[PDB]
Amino acid sequence: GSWFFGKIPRAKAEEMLSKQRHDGAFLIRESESAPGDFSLSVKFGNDVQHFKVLRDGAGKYFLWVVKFNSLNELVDYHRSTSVSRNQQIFLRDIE
Repeated sequence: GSWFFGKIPRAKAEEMLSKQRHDGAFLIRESESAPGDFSLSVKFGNDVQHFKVLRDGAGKYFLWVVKFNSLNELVDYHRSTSVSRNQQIFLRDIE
């Protein structure tokens, strides 16, 4: 399951992830018109929830609190740690 999709629409990201069989199924998309402005599109339960990945300076990526140097480091941290702080919900690969 290949997670990175360079720059595709918000409606096309919601259509592909709602069809997927896996709980936690995600893709990281770039926002349409804004360069270097990312969004983690991740299915939590049944709804595809778009958490904004902001950039601090050079090569840095922060959505939750602490910054993550690469987009692969942002994925592998929240694959075991929770994004939504109540029930534990993690990042799983697409079909």
